[PDB]
Amino acid sequence: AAAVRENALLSSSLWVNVALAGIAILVFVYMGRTIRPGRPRLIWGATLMIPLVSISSYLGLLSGLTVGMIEMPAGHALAGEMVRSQWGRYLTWALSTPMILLALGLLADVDLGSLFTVIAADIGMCVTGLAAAMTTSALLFRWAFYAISCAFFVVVLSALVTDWAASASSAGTAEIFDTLRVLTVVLWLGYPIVWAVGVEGLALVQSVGVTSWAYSVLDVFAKYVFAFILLRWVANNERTVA
Amino acid sequence: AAAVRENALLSSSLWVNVALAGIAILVFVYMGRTIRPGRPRLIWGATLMIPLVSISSYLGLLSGLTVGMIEMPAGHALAGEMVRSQWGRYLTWALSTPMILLALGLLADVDLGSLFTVIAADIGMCVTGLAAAMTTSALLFRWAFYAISCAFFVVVLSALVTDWAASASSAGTAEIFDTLRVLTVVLWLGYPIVWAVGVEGLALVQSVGVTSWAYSVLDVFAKYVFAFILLRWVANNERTVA
Amino acid sequence: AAAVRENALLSSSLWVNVALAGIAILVFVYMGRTIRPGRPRLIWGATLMIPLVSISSYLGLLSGLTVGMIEMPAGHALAGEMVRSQWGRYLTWALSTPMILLALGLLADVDLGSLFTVIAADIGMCVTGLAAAMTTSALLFRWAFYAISCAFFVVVLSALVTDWAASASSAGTAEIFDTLRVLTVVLWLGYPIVWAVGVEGLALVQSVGVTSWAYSVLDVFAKYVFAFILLRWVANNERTVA
Ligand SMILES: *C/C=C(C)/C=C/C=C(C)/C=C/C1=C(C)CCCC1(C)C
Ligand SMILES: *C/C=C(C)/C=C/C=C(C)/C=C/C1=C(C)CCCC1(C)C
Ligand SMILES: *C/C=C(C)/C=C/C=C(C)/C=C/C1=C(C)CCCC1(C)C
Ligand SMILES: CCCCCCCCO[C@@H]1O[C@H](CO)[C@@H](O)[C@H](O)[C@H]1O
Ligand SMILES: CCCCCCCCO[C@@H]1O[C@H](CO)[C@@H](O)[C@H](O)[C@H]1O
Ligand SMILES: CCCCCCCCO[C@@H]1O[C@H](CO)[C@@H](O)[C@H](O)[C@H]1O
Ligand SMILES: [Cl-]
Ligand SMILES: [Cl-]
Ligand SMILES: [Cl-]
Repeated sequence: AAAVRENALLSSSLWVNVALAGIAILVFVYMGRTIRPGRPRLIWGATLMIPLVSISSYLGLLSGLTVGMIEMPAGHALAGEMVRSQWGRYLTWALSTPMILLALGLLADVDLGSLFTVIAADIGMCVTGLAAAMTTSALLFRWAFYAISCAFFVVVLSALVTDWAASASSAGTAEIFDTLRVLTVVLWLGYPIVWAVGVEGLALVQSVGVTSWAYSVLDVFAKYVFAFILLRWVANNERTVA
Repeated sequence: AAAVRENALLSSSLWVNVALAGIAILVFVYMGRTIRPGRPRLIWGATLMIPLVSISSYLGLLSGLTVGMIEMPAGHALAGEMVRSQWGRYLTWALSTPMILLALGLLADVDLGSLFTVIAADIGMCVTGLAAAMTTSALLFRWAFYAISCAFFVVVLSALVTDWAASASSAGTAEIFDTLRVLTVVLWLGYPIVWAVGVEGLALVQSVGVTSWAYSVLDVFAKYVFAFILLRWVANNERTVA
Repeated sequence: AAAVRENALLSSSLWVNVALAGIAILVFVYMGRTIRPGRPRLIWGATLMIPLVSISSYLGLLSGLTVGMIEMPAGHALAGEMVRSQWGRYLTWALSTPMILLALGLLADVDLGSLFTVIAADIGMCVTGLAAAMTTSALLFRWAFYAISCAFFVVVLSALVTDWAASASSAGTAEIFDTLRVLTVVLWLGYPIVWAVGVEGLALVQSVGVTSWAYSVLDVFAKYVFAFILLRWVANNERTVA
């Protein structure tokens, strides 16, 4: 009907990324066999962690381990209903987005003070997003947590468009950093946009299947494709980095 | 009566810090507009994270997300009763007290070996404190976990009064470190004192409202005021740090 | 009978490590009184954290805090039954095995890029192992999570047998690193072997008592004895390290 249909959107959006993460793992391992030790191999190891965390996350959601029903508060578009929350996505973003930040930070050769603060701000972003999805008592707190999460996000992007970009400029990865950083701000902006537009925020799109697929498509560009671009440039520019 | 009264203590002690953390965020952002890039801006970014974690924590407790009832074991002063545990406080101390340690560690220019161990010992302190509050099976374990937590605390203070202080002495922040470190050991000693004296330990003070307010007052000095002192000295001593 | 017997295996395997961890703490503190500041004292502090995390973990399992019943999926050897899962072991490995990696990384003087990736891969190993034990919906996911965990394990061992070993060779701890790294790969291989052979995997050994004792014996060599060897060599080689 539309529950046949809704359950077919959900499972396919999970199984596709279990597949592509696994392939990405296999491709990145293959690519590491051609990379010289040093700062190259160190970026490769951090990058390989991105799809390994990702496949664990989708196995988490698929196995039911990291999914639950959350009752939506009054004034929510779906007030009084139990929607299935893919809260495992927030959990695993917490370990996967620092992996990305570690790769970008190694590439740009950022200072470690900056690295810790960004990864800390990034873990803040992820966790308050989880609080936003888990909050049932009042609609106000759901968006309060959303706004606070955006504040951490703003700290993460600010450090990239300034401090880390400056560091890549004096590390000789200035150009490749520009591309990944353009790619990071555009795709990462998609997630709070999917949150607001979709079932958990405004619920202008009410399918849990659809918003799940939106996240899954974002995961394709922000994890696997992003990672693939990084490694390819690295295997082609091993002097500039080491 | 006294439940009117008890619920008025609890909500005010949460809402006050949601307010002051938010103001502190606004004030620290304002203050960052005058700070030169380098080690100054890096201390500022770490410091700004302190009240952003704090407002998320109080929103967590206020929204009911991170509060539960814990049945107290036999021999507890309130044996057989369900007290409301603000366990969200332990959770968030785990992410906020490393922020403080990061700021103090950047300021003193500590070695990274020391930084990791302290933050690890500090996360140990926080987590076993949570275990102490969550344990229901026996009073012995509650204080066992308490004592172990104090052992991590002792590791954290030892590194500050020696290794990090020595590092600040050869970093030229020797004096400002002295003040913050005096301020840190005094206020941080308050938390295990509030734990023992209040409802969760000995329960010589049995109000959950009151012990919550005690923590909230400690949070005012150990997060916002502490942070405000750091930033002010930094905006006045930007050569010494960079 | 055999539940008298089974509950006697479980409690003794927990209480023995609460005892030996506590003794180990006392012995390592004593040993730190003779260690010179610098890279020596920094390895000592990281090492002391190993048994302090360990005693908290066993107090967690003993107090019932971090133990639950998991219903085993169809096709499991114990399909349809509730076995007691010592999931607290996975939780605490997550904070204790980075402590070990920190000590080995300080000793070998590894690069910080390598340190973060290994500790990240190691936390991945631990967490997906927990997912493996917690998964109830299907036997496939339990071993899927197992295989993914082994992939992180493989990343951790690879970095040790190459990158960190190379770093110890140019740090002068080349020899002591060889011994600890031989000791680490052998003992760490025991844990996924106990997982597969014991109640949670294949259940060729079905006692929860017995598999718990297997883990406890592994904890004796991989935490306390390992740590004791490190400190002894350090107190005897303080020039080579500093
Ligand atoms: C690979 C996964 C990535 C890069 C995920 C990024 C996720 C975010 C940038 C999430 C952002 C959110 C906000 C900024 C507001 C609150 C809701 C969130 C958590 C979706
Ligand atoms: C901003 C929040 C801060 C600085 C919190 C500090 C918390 C502590 C120092 C907690 C200490 C505790 C012990 C030492 C014993 C067990 C109970 C605790 C967790 C309250
Ligand atoms: C002190 C505790 C230590 C060193 C524990 C190490 C644990 C492991 C190496 C666990 C390995 C596992 C796998 C590789 C597969 C999945 C099951 C685990 C988590 C037992
Ligand atoms: C991007 C942030 C804009 C939204 C900020 C908070 C909006 C208040 O909340 C929203 O109000 C609407 C009223 O029916 C509902 O449709 C939504 O489900 C609800 O989340
Ligand atoms: C600062 C640590 C001192 C206390 C150590 C453990 C004390 C044992 O426990 C205490 O015993 C009392 C007996 O009624 C009770 O009032 C307390 O509620 C209980 O926690
Ligand atoms: C080391 C990994 C080898 C096992 C891989 C997955 C094995 C499938 O699973 C196993 O099948 C058996 C059939 O009865 C059962 O005895 C086990 O309990 C079950 O876990
Ligand atoms: Cl993820
Ligand atoms: Cl906090
Ligand atoms: Cl452990």
